[PDB]
Amino acid sequence: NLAPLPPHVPEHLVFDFDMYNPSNLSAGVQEAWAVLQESNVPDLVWTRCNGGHWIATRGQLIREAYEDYRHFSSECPFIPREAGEAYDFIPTSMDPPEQRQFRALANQVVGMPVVDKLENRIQELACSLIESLRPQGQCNFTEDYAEPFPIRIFMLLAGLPEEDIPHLGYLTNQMTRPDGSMTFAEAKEALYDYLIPIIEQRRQKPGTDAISIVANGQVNGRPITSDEAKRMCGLLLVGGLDTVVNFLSFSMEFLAKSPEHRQELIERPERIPAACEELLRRFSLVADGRILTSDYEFHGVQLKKGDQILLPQMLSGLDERENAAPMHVDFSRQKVSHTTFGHGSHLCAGQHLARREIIVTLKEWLTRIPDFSIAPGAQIQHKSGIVSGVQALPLVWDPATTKAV
Ligand code: HEM
Ligand SMILES: CC1(C)[C@@H]2CC[C@@]1(C)C(=O)C2
Ligand SMILES: [K+]
Ligand SMILES: [K+]
Repeated sequence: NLAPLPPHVPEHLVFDFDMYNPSNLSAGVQEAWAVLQESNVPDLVWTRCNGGHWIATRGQLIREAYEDYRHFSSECPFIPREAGEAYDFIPTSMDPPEQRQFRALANQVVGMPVVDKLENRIQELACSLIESLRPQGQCNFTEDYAEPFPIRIFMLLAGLPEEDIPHLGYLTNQMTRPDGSMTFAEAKEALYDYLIPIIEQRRQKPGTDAISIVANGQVNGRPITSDEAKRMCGLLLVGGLDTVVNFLSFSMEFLAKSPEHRQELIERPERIPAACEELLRRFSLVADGRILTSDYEFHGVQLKKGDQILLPQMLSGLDERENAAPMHVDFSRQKVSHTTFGHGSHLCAGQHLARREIIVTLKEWLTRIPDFSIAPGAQIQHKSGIVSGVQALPLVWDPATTKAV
């Protein structure tokens, strides 16, 4: 299902990669995307899939483009174009300098200070979920930990009821890995109709939750509007429910297959942060992009005003030009080069929360359940989109080899 090749695109640059269903998905999603970095593929290519768009395949190009917001605007950051145009989240649908005052407020609510605020709840919940699973000797990790652990901490941070998780998660999934059951526009308006009354309630009677803080915050000297508060809160939801949730499954799938990597962390837990970095590199999972604000020649390639370009955050750290043996997980890498949390002005505002959830998960899981594996004969299926994911991760273990703390 290819869109007609636009007249300005040389055919030697054509490579029909489908970011929502890559040909090589069975081998793993990161492997499926890494075909873009084989010798037969140029640095910057055009796919006719999903409406037609560019893809930069090298970390150097991806970083350069994310840095140069003048040519590569965030106004339409999603593929396909209908999704990008509908996408109005704050601050991600804005360029500098407009982005600035909204970013400060985002950081107030999901940045470092809030991690330090919630540290104990994060630790408490991980221990609680894991201890509860430990004597079963089995679990479906996606639904049993990967989802409830980060999502409940986010609902806690946002003061929203856990009753709304299955609903919210669904709409959020629709914006990252669409079912086809609803357009991006449908999903957004569903999420907005959920948020709107809550925000109004909380502008009238301010709480201490993230939503109250955003909705009563200040930008450009004035009160934030109800619409703006909604557009920021919408993004916070997506980040809360469809990032770390997916990442945790990739990591745990890997660890289920590598006993030596597990023991490495169990014996020297001070290496856990560096290991988190490496896993974030190897199992990077995000791919959005930008839109050309004008005709622009970029590394020898003529880009036209209005062209969309996908700038896969996932690819930079997999680029062999940035990391030798990129598909190998190596906790001792002197430098873990990646752009897993993005690059430029829109660098992830929630990355400290994310790292915290990852590091707590690694430590607390391996403490109690050091020895586990994927269920016998189970086939693990990855899914691809703006944020990549795992359909299910059946794990098994002998409870005799586990340990309560
Ligand atoms: C493994 C976990 C995560 C990954 C890989 C990730 C990745 C990213 C990336 C690549 C961007 C930049 C998008 C762009 O440049 O267009 C971004 C932005 C953002 N993310 Fe994260 N994210 C994660 C977790 C979270 C969490 C838990 C939150 C909490 C709500 C969050 C909140 C945000 C916000 C608010 C922005 C916008 C910052 C701005 O536009 O100035 N993220 N994220
Ligand atoms: C691309 C992202 C990972 C980043 C945070 C959530 C996400 C889906 C966005 O809309 C911005
Ligand atoms: K390439
Ligand atoms: K838009």
